[PDB]
Amino acid sequence: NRPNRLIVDEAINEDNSVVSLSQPKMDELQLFRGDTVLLKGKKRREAVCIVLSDDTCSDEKIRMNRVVRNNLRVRLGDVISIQPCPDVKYGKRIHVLPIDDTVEGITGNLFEVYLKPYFLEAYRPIRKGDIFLVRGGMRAVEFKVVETDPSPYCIVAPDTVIHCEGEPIKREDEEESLNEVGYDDIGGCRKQLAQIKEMVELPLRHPALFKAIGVKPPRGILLYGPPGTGKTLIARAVANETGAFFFLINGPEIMSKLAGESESNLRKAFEEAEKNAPAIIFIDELDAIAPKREKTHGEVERRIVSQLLTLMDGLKQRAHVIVMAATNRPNSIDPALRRFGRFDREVDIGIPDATGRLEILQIHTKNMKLADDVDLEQVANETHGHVGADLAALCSEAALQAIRKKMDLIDLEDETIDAEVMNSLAVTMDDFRWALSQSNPSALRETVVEVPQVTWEDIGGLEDVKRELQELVQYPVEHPDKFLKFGMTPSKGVLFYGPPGCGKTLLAKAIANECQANFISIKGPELLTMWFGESEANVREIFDKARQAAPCVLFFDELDSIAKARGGNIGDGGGAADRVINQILTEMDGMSTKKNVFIIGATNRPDIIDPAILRPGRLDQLIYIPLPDEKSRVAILKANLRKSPVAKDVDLEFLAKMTNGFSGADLTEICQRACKLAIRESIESEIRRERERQTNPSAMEVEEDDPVPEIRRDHFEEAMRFARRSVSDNDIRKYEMFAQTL
Amino acid sequence: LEFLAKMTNGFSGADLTEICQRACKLAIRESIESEIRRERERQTNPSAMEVEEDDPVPEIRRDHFEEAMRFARRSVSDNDIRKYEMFAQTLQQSRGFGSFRF
Repeated sequence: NRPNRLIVDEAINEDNSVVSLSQPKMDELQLFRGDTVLLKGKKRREAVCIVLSDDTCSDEKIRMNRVVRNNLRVRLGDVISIQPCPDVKYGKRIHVLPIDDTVEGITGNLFEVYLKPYFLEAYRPIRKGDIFLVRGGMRAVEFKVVETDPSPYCIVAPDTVIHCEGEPIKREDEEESLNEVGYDDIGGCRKQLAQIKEMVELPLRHPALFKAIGVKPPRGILLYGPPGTGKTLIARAVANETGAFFFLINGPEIMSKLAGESESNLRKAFEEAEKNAPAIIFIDELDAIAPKREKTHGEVERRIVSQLLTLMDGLKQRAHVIVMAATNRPNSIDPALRRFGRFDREVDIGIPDATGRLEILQIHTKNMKLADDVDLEQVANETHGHVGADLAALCSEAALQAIRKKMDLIDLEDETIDAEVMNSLAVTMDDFRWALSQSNPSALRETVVEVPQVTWEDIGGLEDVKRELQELVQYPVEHPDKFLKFGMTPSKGVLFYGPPGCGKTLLAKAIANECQANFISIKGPELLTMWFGESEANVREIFDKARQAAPCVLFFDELDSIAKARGGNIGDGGGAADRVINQILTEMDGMSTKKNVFIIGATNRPDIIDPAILRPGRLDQLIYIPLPDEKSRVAILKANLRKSPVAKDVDLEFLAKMTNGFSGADLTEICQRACKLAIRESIESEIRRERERQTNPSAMEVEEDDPVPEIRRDHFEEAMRFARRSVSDNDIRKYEMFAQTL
Repeated sequence: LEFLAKMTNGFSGADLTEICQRACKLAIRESIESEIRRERERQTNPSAMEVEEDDPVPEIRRDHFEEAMRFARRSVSDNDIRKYEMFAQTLQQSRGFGSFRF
């Protein structure tokens, strides 16, 4: 049909019960008097109402009726097109079971009252499955059979009221049992849900495609990744919408112990579905029944893993009843992915973003009145990194806490809890936010959903550094043909100068967060001075890490520290040192050439770390990402003092000019020392004042928040005099000249 | 290429590869997609030029290559390698014999 969807408005006819059949229904199709436009529904649902229509009188282009829309569960503006439907059955005689809920709670014989209105004025034709309006229960009747041995399509007479099974339906049929909190815009991931639906359909509705492709031994979908979340309970509202098949209900599996019988029934179900068309019934307690090499180091867990491998390698692509995401424990999942079915493909899982939080908030608002002016954008922003079951659970808890607080503050609510009082005392957006802050998501941290050690603005300046990072991001995505016709991409590796704590790791993390990347923030003497021998060992470890986490920007900062100047040319130690140096040269001369392995080293001198790479020998282009020069030490000290207690007169420019030779963290140490000295002075003054007050009730008091509530400029100058400047002026000029001449 | 060969004067093959890589990097950096498209950045026009530039090599002229070469070393120890090859050749000549065909 059409690729752009629309929404269907209300019916043109004012009366909802007047659902006039369209002229096209009787024109394109031979719509007789006893049949109307048969509406297709979800999970193999179909309903047609016998109503006489006059196409020659008035062809009203009205929309669907409200009752018809509710019964058929027709989407708003769905493309009403006739396509091949191979999942429709037929029958001869059926038993029209009455509603069990209407029988209970009715005074006297409810069957006599039900049959009184069933024969005449029942609003139901002569067929099985007709729902009738009942008083009480406040629930819908829509049940899906996971695997029914019999068929669901058969005609039934209305004059014979057949007895039901006697079991009332307590569960809310319209809703879904699983995915209670794990609900996002498309159920977590649109791509993953689409892939699951396609696997469920094509393997069950297009067996010819599988036969021509020849993948018979393929199991199906056994996903991982989203383990432990409400994605563990993501079976319903995705399979409930997809529905379930019939036949081959289950094995007996009733011994309550099932030592080897659990494996026997599992193998039988795996083999039975390979030649049948049963539904993919999600395994209840899938991790519990199948330890999957996670529970015990004995035989049960390994046996579970092996049985999972056999089932994934022993089931055809017809049912694929495999738990996804959290199938087994995340640490040791079942071998259903290790065997056929997920051994070559991953799951397109959507990350927890503000979209999932907003969808959960919308679902909650539809379910209950959160607030009159609930800031769902604020809720989504506060739980942007946490979306899914955690976000919905936290929002529900916050709303419940806010509503409870509002009800308690409104009155005692111990004699007559007014429904208007509770609904009006909605969970205020501020109150809900406060309760959510008091609450927590399932994840240990909501900020752990991104890779960001430092903000892009936290790294002061970095103008040419950010320029180089953006160029690397773009020319590889913008103009990759420009690089290809131009040859190869530029070499990596920066050489910073000055003191340590230059922010190279911080700037790299800032860029990676701005690039939504997990930069491999490498340490110092952790690649060259490798602990497993020569530098080649750590180089290969980093290569494997970058290949498994591409792009993992191997931020091998502090090349001067990376070398660590091992030395020791005596006996076998000299051999080890020479091997380490040669391995470092080899890694710098060919390594994992992907994942943007940029090593922003520290350049204490021209030969302090790898003079050959410092010369244009190893690096064809020693691309040092220049940063804009700022008094970032002054700004950092200002932020720290704001975090502490220094105010009033602060000759920050007058003092920072004395030692301008800083590398961000260089002057921060002096600031920290001055802050510590000021805090010690304040504590001493407080102790002296307390002693004076103890000696005499009115002797002394506290001057301010600190003995020096302003900047302890005297203490700062005293610390500076006790310490020394970072470098001399002649040495600084020589270093600047050396950097410029290169 | 003839001018490049004449300027090479039998420069080192590794040095030649390094010079080629340096010229390639200079061209890639000097690329209009890396320069002009960023320059306008779709402010009033998508790129600083209405039409794209040529291949990055065009036109990294003899100036860019000469600048790279002045930056390039190409400084193989001619005396040492010459002595090594000469010693090997002298040994090989001392190793050879006549035809000795009956």
